[PDB]
Amino acid sequence: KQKALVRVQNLSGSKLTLKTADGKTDVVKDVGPQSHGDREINPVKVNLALFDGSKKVSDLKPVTLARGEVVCLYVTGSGGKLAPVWVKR
Repeated sequence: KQKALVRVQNLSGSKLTLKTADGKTDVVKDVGPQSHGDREINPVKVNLALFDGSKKVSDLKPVTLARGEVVCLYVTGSGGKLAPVWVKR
């Protein structure tokens, strides 16, 4: 493929989304509570950040994507807080 495969894995008990911190533009679509979502994204620098509803949780920062690259963000829940762990496959 000519795009990178990016997944968001919600391992928490709260709805969250992967979007940018430079605007309202998102990164991965179709992500809800206790679930996951996929999105094919151009092989460019993409600003990653974890939001819970309208609340900014963590700034994961710009990452470099490549064609055919498969990655997945694993966000766990603990103590009422979220712990995003970005994993490359």
